Amino acid sequence: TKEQIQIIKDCVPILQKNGEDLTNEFYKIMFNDYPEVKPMFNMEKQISGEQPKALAMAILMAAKNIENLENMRSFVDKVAITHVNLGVKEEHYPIVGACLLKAIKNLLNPDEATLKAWEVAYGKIAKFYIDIEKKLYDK
Ligand code: HEM
Ligand SMILES: [C-]#N
Repeated sequence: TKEQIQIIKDCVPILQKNGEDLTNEFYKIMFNDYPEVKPMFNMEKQISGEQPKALAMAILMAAKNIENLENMRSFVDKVAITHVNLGVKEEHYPIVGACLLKAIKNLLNPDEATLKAWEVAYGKIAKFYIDIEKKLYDK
């Protein structure tokens, strides 16, 4: 519980320094393996680096608040509008997780404890987004 939290915090600086590189790799993997999701995204925003930076910043936001995701509620609330408007479903979250974890393995080449810590954190972060979005879809 505590060791895993610290590993996620330790990764904040890594993401501050090369987060965009991680997310560039994430979108490469996802668009290659799951081309069906590509049209949901604006390619202009990929080419400019804006969306890679935005995702990296959202991951940073989650890592910073990993002990209490409620402290990113006002942030996630806003991202949820984009996701719901574009038809992001609960079932897309495992796709993102698989591609993100692979990107992490590729670029950070972490130890198993770090990989495990991100697998766990992602599940929690995804659940936070899913639950807010579910309300939007149903409310
Ligand atoms: C926990 C995982 C995720 C995080 C942290 C995340 C974060 C973000 C952020 C910060 C944005 C920028 C838009 C805004 O701020 O309103 C965004 C946009 C978007 N997200 Fe996600 N997202 C996640 C999962 C997903 C999933 C599962 C999908 C489904 C394919 C997805 C599809 C999109 C699309 C299509 C956009 C619009 C991008 C564009 O305008 O080009 N995201 N996401
Ligand atoms: C969302 N990327």
